[PDB]
Amino acid sequence: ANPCCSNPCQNRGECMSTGFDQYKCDCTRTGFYGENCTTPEFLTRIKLLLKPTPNTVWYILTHFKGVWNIVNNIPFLRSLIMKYVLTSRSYLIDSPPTYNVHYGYKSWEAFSNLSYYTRALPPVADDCPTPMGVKGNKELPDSKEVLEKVLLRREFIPDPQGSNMMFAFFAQHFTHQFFKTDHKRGPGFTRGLGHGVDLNHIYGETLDRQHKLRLFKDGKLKYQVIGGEVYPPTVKDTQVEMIYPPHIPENLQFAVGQEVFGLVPGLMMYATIWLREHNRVCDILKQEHPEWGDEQLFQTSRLILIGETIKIVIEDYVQHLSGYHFKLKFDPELLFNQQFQYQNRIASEFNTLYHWHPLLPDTFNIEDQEYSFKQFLYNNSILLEHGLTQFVESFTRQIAGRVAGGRNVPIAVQAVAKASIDQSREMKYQSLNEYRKRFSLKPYTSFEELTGEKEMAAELKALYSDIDVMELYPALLVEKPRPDAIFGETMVELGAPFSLKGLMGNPICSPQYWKPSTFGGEVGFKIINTASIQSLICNNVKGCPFTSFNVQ
Amino acid sequence: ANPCCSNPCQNRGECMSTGFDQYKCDCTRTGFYGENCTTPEFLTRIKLLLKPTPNTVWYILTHFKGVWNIVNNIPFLRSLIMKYVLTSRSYLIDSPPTYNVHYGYKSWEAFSNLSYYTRALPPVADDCPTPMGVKGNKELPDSKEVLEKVLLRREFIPDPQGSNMMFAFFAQHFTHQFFKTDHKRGPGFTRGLGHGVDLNHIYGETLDRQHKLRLFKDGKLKYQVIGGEVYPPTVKDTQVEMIYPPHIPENLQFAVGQEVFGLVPGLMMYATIWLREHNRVCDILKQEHPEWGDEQLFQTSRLILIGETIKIVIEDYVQHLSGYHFKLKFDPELLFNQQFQYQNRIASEFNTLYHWHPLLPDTFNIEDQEYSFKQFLYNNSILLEHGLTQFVESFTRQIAGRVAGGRNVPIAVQAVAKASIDQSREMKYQSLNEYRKRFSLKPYTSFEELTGEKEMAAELKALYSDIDVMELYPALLVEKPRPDAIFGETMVELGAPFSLKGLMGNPICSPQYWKPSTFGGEVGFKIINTASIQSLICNNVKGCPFTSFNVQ
Ligand SMILES: *[C@@H]1O[C@H](CO)[C@@H](O[C@@H]2O[C@H](CO)[C@@H](O)[C@H](O)[C@H]2NC(C)=O)[C@H](O)[C@H]1NC(C)=O
Ligand SMILES: *[C@@H]1O[C@H](CO)[C@@H](O[C@@H]2O[C@H](CO)[C@@H](O)[C@H](O)[C@H]2NC(C)=O)[C@H](O)[C@H]1NC(C)=O
Ligand SMILES: Cc1ccc(Nc2c(F)cccc2Cl)c(CC(=O)O)c1
Ligand SMILES: Cc1ccc(Nc2c(F)cccc2Cl)c(CC(=O)O)c1
Ligand SMILES: *[C@@H]1O[C@H](CO)[C@@H](O)[C@H](O)[C@H]1NC(C)=O
Ligand SMILES: *[C@@H]1O[C@H](CO)[C@@H](O)[C@H](O)[C@H]1NC(C)=O
Ligand SMILES: *[C@@H]1O[C@H](CO)[C@@H](O)[C@H](O)[C@H]1NC(C)=O
Ligand SMILES: *[C@@H]1O[C@H](CO)[C@@H](O)[C@H](O)[C@H]1NC(C)=O
Repeated sequence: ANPCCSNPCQNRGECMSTGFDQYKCDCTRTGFYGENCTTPEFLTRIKLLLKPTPNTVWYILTHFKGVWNIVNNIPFLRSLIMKYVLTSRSYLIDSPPTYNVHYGYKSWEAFSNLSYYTRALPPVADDCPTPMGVKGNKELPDSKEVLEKVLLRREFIPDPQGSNMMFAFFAQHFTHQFFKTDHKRGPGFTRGLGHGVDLNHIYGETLDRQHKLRLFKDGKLKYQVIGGEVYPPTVKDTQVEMIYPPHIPENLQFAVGQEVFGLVPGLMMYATIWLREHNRVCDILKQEHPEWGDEQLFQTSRLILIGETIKIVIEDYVQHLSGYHFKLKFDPELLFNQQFQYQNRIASEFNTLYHWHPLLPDTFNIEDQEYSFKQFLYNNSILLEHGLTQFVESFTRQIAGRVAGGRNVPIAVQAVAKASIDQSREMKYQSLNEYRKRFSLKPYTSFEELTGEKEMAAELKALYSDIDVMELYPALLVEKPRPDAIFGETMVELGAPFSLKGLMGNPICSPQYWKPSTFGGEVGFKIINTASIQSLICNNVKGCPFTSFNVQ
Repeated sequence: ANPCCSNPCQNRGECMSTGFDQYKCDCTRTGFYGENCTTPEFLTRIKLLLKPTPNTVWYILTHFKGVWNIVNNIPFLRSLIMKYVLTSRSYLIDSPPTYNVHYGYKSWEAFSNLSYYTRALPPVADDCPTPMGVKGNKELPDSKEVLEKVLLRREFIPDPQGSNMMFAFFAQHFTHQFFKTDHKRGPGFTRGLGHGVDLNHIYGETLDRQHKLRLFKDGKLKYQVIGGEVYPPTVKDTQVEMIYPPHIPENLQFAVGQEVFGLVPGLMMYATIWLREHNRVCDILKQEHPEWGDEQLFQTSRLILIGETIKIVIEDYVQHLSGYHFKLKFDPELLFNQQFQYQNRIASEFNTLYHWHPLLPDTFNIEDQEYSFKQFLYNNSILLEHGLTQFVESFTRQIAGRVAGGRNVPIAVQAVAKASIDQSREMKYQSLNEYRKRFSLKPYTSFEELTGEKEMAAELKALYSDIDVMELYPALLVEKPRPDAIFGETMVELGAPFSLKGLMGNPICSPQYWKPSTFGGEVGFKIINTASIQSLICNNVKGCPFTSFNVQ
């Protein structure tokens, strides 16, 4: 019924109904005009020829390594390029946010209600004839069939980029502070009202939860010592609610910021490391400020660990998966002379892109042991058995699975991979090509172009019939990977804008926050600016084991 | 004890303790250096000579009326000047926000907790020897003595700018959507979690309250017809909670967005006007969009009334009290090529500046009646008796009191004016001169310089002894007024940055929102851009009575 169901407006134009069977496109500041905003203005036509393809920019950044060696050592030039990286990506994000799962039009409810994930593209109207709008059949192909044919893992396909389990669990740990779906309300809702990197997975979402976790001495968080090693406190000691099976002994019920981090020892490993990092920073700040109280020591340490997290994510984590030879740089000053909104709203699609199920291995290999999913889940006894040192060394060695390329989703999490499909449909997501156009990508003309091969493409064509009906999430996992890369084009070109906007949109990156006094002086400021995944492990894990996000 | 108690850092430098009796100033991006950030850099020294005094800029804007007549009709030039107005003011505001009543240092608690008013200046630390830091005596002068000597009204002093009661009640009505002190928590807390112009005083703060107020037909709000006139619904009919004395008849207990607007008929008058405006806009939008449902009609009308509100505040309301001959302009496009944060956090100080107690008259003169405070309070029967038309005509005629100049606080509200003083001390406000310096003003060197006279100045000197101890709030009401103006310099130079930042910081002023489709097309967009305090009254009040923010 809705005349906008066909998504007629192009180039980020906005569609509005002007009757029961008529519409109008708002071409304001899109650079285009005409009925569907497809006729480019003069300046627009120029940029279309100048601006390079994303597979060209990716090529430049991931090749000419000898040239980048020169550029990386020229601070002026390095800053110039990183500046362009930050600005060009964040331009794709609406800020302040617009739509959510319940509003395909702008409204104060959509803006003000922080319980929603926001949406980069509006939901398909409920009164639309087809799930994608007007194209396709009355119902999308069976999600179980999509899963089994092109998603489920036959043989384990390792990541050619060499991403290890330190990378895998970091991603899971890091993103679970702003991906906290409120399953009581629905998949389009979140419990992470900070909508960013606030480290609530360490300190707790609520003030009540934070105080139960705090020692209230020297700004530190509560902890316990087991075998001479520092571990998180227990549920019994702090009364913070955690998610554990009833058969789990209460001395193994560790209490941390995020309630689900008891799920896997890999998450509990990072929770422990970050816990130690907080208290380490407390000691350092106390050395500098003996006149400071517990409260200021805590708050300043939290701001410092936020800085470290963003530092590490940009210069280690993102640096790895991007495959760039350009040396990425966390420098908030790069945006001080730029137009930039220091705010963020977590997008539903960003959460969907981050469903990296194929990343998981078939077994979790710690030391000489090889644990199954059943043995690994909710089993912190494994962590106490081997220790953090053995955990880091083992996870540094074990490679992770390739995400793009198809058929690499471990069958142990098939219900989870199917939920992504189902829930994406439940949230009325628009098609793959709609999202590609939204982020300046050309639509795929065939399933073969999408997969880069023949077999899976044929399988998908039997299911979806039309390429313009192809869903976003399963397309990410079967997409033709970039040359020896872990991802396809869609994953990176869509995800980077959400990521960098979330990282740089943090208030500590703003000019009034980004100064030594915010972090207790130059000493605390230096902790942020010299942070790395290696130094994080070195300072907090016994023996200072070598670590990295790739296998050696 | 705290080495920062003397507020040693100048030019918005930040003070940090480096020991029990030592400090360090963070001079980052202040334009100054040295121990106290008092030594100007070269570029800074230039601007100091170039940049004009606020009492000179005010002079230019409020004089040379013949010249402004030419400028106002040159769209390029008018836009250029309004641009500078918006940018130069908003630069004084920290955005994202920093301090609150409980944090004199930056912290994630201070940033993330929206229940706090933010603070333009940090509170004086609790372990400071004197209430202002180090200067003055152990305790500030008795607030009752300050009140009775230089604040309380002897003879009614009318506003020379001709501000009427339409202005007074507009101010009270308008500001009570973001000044909603949570008295359960303390004076530094707020219930207005939107921290801006969201019109929650019309639509309710919570979703539960909004749905009780809505008709769920044609996007409209519930209403009742009394004597052929449209008035708000009752508490009994809608079950929304309002604040009323137990003796108030339930047919007179009107239910509106703000729970306190039953307090005075002046507020209920505006609540009724805006209620009618929402339903009027619903009719217009329904005419254009018969295919729209109740929800979209409601949401779009709300965004439109938000636009009208900002439009009226800038071009009628602010236009009046500013005294400018320059024609102010609400144009979000003026900031599209500028650096600006589309966000806002309501400052405690802005609330304190807005305690315009001297504005109130001695009686509320409606038609041929003259009501006392006792008769006027909680008496909506007055509103039904005379009607909206008579209210508008009467309030347009009745002049309001001068705010600056001293001794004009009506004794009927002395308990409220005393509370303003006491709560300011409770929230540990810094001195008047500290806040003047914060907003680029020179400190007052004497009480005579502050008041511009002799008698009140002597009174204050006996109470405060030192000018550097003089409090902010009572200083506003006794300050030497600008020539034939309602305010002194401090009130305007401090308030204008808070005001304009809140208005333009609204998400509908952002480039992604500021387009016709957001407001249902050009017809709705036109409503915002042609809104005025007169058109608001003309469209919604029978007879289209003349109205204005000044007496005729
Ligand atoms: C914002 O800060 C206020 C003040 O600290 C918090 O209110 C306190 O909440 C605790 C519960 O954890 C109560 O025991 C205190 O009595 C409250 N104090 C006051 C003054 O009300 C509030 O919880 C914080 N809000 C958020 C969202 O964290
Ligand atoms: C944000 O939106 C959600 C969804 O509309 C609101 O949750 C609803 O709240 C009402 C109460 O007013 C309940 O009757 C519904 O069952 C809730 N729905 C869901 C899906 O949870 C929520 O209240 C909104 N948040 C705010 C702060 O207004
Ligand atoms: C779904 C997704 C997409 C891209 C990235 N990172 C990334 C990338 F893979 C290439 C260039 C820049 C960035 Cl920020 C990430 C990881 C991250 O930035 O948090 C996730
Ligand atoms: C305490 C206070 C100070 C200044 C103003 N308005 C105002 C003014 F009085 C002069 C110049 C610009 C502006 Cl925005 C106002 C009114 C307002 O904008 O809400 C209140
Ligand atoms: C705009 O799009 C509609 C539907 O997508 C199409 O039928 C029409 O031809 C288009 N108009 C143009 C391209 O001018
Ligand atoms: C948990 O891990 C330990 C190894 O430390 C193993 O012995 C035990 O069987 C595991 N528990 C389950 C339920 O698999
Ligand atoms: C800085 O301020 C302190 C206290 O206000 C003062 O004692 C000191 O002399 C100042 N230092 C300067 C102005 O260099
Ligand atoms: C309320 O106003 C009416 C006039 O409409 C007046 O007669 C009455 O006395 C007032 N009520 C009180 C309690 O003063």
